[PDB]
Amino acid sequence: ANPCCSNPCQNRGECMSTGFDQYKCDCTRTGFYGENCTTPEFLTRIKLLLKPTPNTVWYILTHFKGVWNIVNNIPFLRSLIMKYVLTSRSYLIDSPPTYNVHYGYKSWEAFSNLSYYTRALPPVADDCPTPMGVKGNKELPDSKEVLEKVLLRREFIPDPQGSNMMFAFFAQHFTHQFFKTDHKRGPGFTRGLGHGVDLNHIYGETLDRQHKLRLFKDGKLKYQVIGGEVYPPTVKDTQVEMIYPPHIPENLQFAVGQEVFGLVPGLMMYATIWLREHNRVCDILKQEHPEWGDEQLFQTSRLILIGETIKIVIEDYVQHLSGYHFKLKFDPELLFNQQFQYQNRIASEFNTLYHWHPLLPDTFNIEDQEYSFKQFLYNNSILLEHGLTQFVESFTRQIAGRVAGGRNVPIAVQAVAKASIDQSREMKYQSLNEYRKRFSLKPYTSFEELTGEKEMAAELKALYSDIDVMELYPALLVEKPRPDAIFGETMVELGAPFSLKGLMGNPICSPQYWKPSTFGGEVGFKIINTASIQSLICNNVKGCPFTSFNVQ
Amino acid sequence: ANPCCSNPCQNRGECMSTGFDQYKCDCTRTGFYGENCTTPEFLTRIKLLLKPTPNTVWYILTHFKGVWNIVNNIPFLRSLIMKYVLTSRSYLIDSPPTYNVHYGYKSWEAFSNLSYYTRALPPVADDCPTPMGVKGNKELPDSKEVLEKVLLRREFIPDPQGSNMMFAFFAQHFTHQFFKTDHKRGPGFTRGLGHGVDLNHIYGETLDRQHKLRLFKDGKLKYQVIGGEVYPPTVKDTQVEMIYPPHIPENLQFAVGQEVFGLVPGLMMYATIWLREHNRVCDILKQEHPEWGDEQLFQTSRLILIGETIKIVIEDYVQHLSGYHFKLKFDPELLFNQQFQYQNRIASEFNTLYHWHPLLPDTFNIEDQEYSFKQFLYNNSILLEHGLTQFVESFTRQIAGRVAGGRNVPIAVQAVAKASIDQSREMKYQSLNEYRKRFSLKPYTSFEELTGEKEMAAELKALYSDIDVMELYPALLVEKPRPDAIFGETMVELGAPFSLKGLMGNPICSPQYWKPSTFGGEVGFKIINTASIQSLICNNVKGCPFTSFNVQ
Ligand SMILES: *[C@@H]1O[C@H](CO)[C@@H](O[C@@H]2O[C@H](CO)[C@@H](O)[C@H](O)[C@H]2NC(C)=O)[C@H](O)[C@H]1NC(C)=O
Ligand SMILES: *[C@@H]1O[C@H](CO)[C@@H](O[C@@H]2O[C@H](CO)[C@@H](O)[C@H](O)[C@H]2NC(C)=O)[C@H](O)[C@H]1NC(C)=O
Ligand SMILES: Cc1ccc(Nc2c(F)cccc2Cl)c(CC(=O)O)c1
Ligand SMILES: Cc1ccc(Nc2c(F)cccc2Cl)c(CC(=O)O)c1
Ligand SMILES: *[C@@H]1O[C@H](CO)[C@@H](O)[C@H](O)[C@H]1NC(C)=O
Ligand SMILES: *[C@@H]1O[C@H](CO)[C@@H](O)[C@H](O)[C@H]1NC(C)=O
Ligand SMILES: *[C@@H]1O[C@H](CO)[C@@H](O)[C@H](O)[C@H]1NC(C)=O
Ligand SMILES: *[C@@H]1O[C@H](CO)[C@@H](O)[C@H](O)[C@H]1NC(C)=O
Repeated sequence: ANPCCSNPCQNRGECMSTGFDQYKCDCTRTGFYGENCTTPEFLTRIKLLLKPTPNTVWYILTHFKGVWNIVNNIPFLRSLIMKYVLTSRSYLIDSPPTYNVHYGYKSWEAFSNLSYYTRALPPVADDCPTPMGVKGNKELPDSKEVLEKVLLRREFIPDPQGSNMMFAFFAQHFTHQFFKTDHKRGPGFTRGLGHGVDLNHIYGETLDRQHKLRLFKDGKLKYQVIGGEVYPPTVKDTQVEMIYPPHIPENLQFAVGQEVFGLVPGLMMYATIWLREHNRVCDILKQEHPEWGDEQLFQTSRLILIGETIKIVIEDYVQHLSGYHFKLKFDPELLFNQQFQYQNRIASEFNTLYHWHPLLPDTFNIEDQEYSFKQFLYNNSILLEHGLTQFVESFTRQIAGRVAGGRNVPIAVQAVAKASIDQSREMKYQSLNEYRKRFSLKPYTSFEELTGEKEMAAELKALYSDIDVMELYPALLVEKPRPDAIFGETMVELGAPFSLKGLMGNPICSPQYWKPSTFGGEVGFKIINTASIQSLICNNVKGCPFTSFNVQ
Repeated sequence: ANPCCSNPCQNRGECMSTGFDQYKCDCTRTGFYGENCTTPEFLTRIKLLLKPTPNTVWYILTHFKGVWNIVNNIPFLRSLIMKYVLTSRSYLIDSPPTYNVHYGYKSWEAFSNLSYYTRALPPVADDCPTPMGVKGNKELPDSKEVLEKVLLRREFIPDPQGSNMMFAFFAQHFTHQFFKTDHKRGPGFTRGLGHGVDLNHIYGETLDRQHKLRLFKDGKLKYQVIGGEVYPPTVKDTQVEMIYPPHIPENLQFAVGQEVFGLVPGLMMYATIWLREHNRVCDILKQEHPEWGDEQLFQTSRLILIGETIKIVIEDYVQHLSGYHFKLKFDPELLFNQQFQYQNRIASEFNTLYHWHPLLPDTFNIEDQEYSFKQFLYNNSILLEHGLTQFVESFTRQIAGRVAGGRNVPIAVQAVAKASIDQSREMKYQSLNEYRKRFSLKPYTSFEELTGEKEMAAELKALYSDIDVMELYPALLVEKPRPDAIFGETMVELGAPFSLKGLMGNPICSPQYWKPSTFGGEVGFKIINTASIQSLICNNVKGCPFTSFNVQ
């Protein structure tokens, strides 16, 4: 019924109904005009020829390594390029946010209600004839069939980029502070009202939860010592609610910021490391400020660990998966002379892109042991058995699975991979090509172009019939990977804008926050600016084991 | 004890303790250096000579009326000047926000907790020897003595700018959507979690309250017809909670967005006007969009009334009290090529500046009646008796009191004016001169310089002894007024940055929102851009009575 169901407006134009069977496109500041905003203005036509393809920019950044060696050592030039990286990506994000799962039009409810994930593209109207709008059949192909044919893992396909389990669990740990779906309300809702990197997975979402976790001495968080090693406190000691099976002994019920981090020892490993990092920073700040109280020591340490997290994510984590030879740089000053909104709203699609199920291995290999999913889940006894040192060394060695390329989703999490499909449909997501156009990508003309091969493409064509009906999430996992890369084009070109906007949109990156006094002086400021995944492990894990996000 | 108690850092430098009796100033991006950030850099020294005094800029804007007549009709030039107005003011505001009543240092608690008013200046630390830091005596002068000597009204002093009661009640009505002190928590807390112009005083703060107020037909709000006139619904009919004395008849207990607007008929008058405006806009939008449902009609009308509100505040309301001959302009496009944060956090100080107690008259003169405070309070029967038309005509005629100049606080509200003083001390406000310096003003060197006279100045000197101890709030009401103006310099130079930042910081002023489709097309967009305090009254009040923010 809705005349906008066909998504007629192009180039980020906005569609509005002007009757029961008529519409109008708002071409304001899109650079285009005409009925569907497809006729480019003069300046627009120029940029279309100048601006390079994303597979060209990716090529430049991931090749000419000898040239980048020169550029990386020229601070002026390095800053110039990183500046362009930050600005060009964040331009794709609406800020302040617009739509959510319940509003395909702008409204104060959509803006003000922080319980929603926001949406980069509006939901398909409920009164639309087809799930994608007007194209396709009355119902999308069976999600179980999509899963089994092109998603489920036959043989384990390792990541050619060499991403290890330190990378895998970091991603899971890091993103679970702003991906906290409120399953009581629905998949389009979140419990992470900070909508960013606030480290609530360490300190707790609520003030009540934070105080139960705090020692209230020297700004530190509560902890316990087991075998001479520092571990998180227990549920019994702090009364913070955690998610554990009833058969789990209460001395193994560790209490941390995020309630689900008891799920896997890999998450509990990072929770422990970050816990130690907080208290380490407390000691350092106390050395500098003996006149400071517990409260200021805590708050300043939290701001410092936020800085470290963003530092590490940009210069280690993102640096790895991007495959760039350009040396990425966390420098908030790069945006001080730029137009930039220091705010963020977590997008539903960003959460969907981050469903990296194929990343998981078939077994979790710690030391000489090889644990199954059943043995690994909710089993912190494994962590106490081997220790953090053995955990880091083992996870540094074990490679992770390739995400793009198809058929690499471990069958142990098939219900989870199917939920992504189902829930994406439940949230009325628009098609793959709609999202590609939204982020300046050309639509795929065939399933073969999408997969880069023949077999899976044929399988998908039997299911979806039309390429313009192809869903976003399963397309990410079967997409033709970039040359020896872990991802396809869609994953990176869509995800980077959400990521960098979330990282740089943090208030500590703003000019009034980004100064030594915010972090207790130059000493605390230096902790942020010299942070790395290696130094994080070195300072907090016994023996200072070598670590990295790739296998050696 | 705290080495920062003397507020040693100048030019918005930040003070940090480096020991029990030592400090360090963070001079980052202040334009100054040295121990106290008092030594100007070269570029800074230039601007100091170039940049004009606020009492000179005010002079230019409020004089040379013949010249402004030419400028106002040159769209390029008018836009250029309004641009500078918006940018130069908003630069004084920290955005994202920093301090609150409980944090004199930056912290994630201070940033993330929206229940706090933010603070333009940090509170004086609790372990400071004197209430202002180090200067003055152990305790500030008795607030009752300050009140009775230089604040309380002897003879009614009318506003020379001709501000009427339409202005007074507009101010009270308008500001009570973001000044909603949570008295359960303390004076530094707020219930207005939107921290801006969201019109929650019309639509309710919570979703539960909004749905009780809505008709769920044609996007409209519930209403009742009394004597052929449209008035708000009752508490009994809608079950929304309002604040009323137990003796108030339930047919007179009107239910509106703000729970306190039953307090005075002046507020209920505006609540009724805006209620009618929402339903009027619903009719217009329904005419254009018969295919729209109740929800979209409601949401779009709300965004439109938000636009009208900002439009009226800038071009009628602010236009009046500013005294400018320059024609102010609400144009979000003026900031599209500028650096600006589309966000806002309501400052405690802005609330304190807005305690315009001297504005109130001695009686509320409606038609041929003259009501006392006792008769006027909680008496909506007055509103039904005379009607909206008579209210508008009467309030347009009745002049309001001068705010600056001293001794004009009506004794009927002395308990409220005393509370303003006491709560300011409770929230540990810094001195008047500290806040003047914060907003680029020179400190007052004497009480005579502050008041511009002799008698009140002597009174204050006996109470405060030192000018550097003089409090902010009572200083506003006794300050030497600008020539034939309602305010002194401090009130305007401090308030204008808070005001304009809140208005333009609204998400509908952002480039992604500021387009016709957001407001249902050009017809709705036109409503915002042609809104005025007169058109608001003309469209919604029978007879289209003349109205204005000044007496005729
Ligand atoms: C914002 O800060 C206020 C003040 O600290 C918090 O209110 C306190 O909440 C605790 C519960 O954890 C109560 O025991 C205190 O009595 C409250 N104090 C006051 C003054 O009300 C509030 O919880 C914080 N809000 C958020 C969202 O964290
Ligand atoms: C944000 O939106 C959600 C969804 O509309 C609101 O949750 C609803 O709240 C009402 C109460 O007013 C309940 O009757 C519904 O069952 C809730 N729905 C869901 C899906 O949870 C929520 O209240 C909104 N948040 C705010 C702060 O207004
Ligand atoms: C779904 C997704 C997409 C891209 C990235 N990172 C990334 C990338 F893979 C290439 C260039 C820049 C960035 Cl920020 C990430 C990881 C991250 O930035 O948090 C996730
Ligand atoms: C305490 C206070 C100070 C200044 C103003 N308005 C105002 C003014 F009085 C002069 C110049 C610009 C502006 Cl925005 C106002 C009114 C307002 O904008 O809400 C209140
Ligand atoms: C705009 O799009 C509609 C539907 O997508 C199409 O039928 C029409 O031809 C288009 N108009 C143009 C391209 O001018
Ligand atoms: C948990 O891990 C330990 C190894 O430390 C193993 O012995 C035990 O069987 C595991 N528990 C389950 C339920 O698999
Ligand atoms: C800085 O301020 C302190 C206290 O206000 C003062 O004692 C000191 O002399 C100042 N230092 C300067 C102005 O260099
Ligand atoms: C309320 O106003 C009416 C006039 O409409 C007046 O007669 C009455 O006395 C007032 N009520 C009180 C309690 O003063």
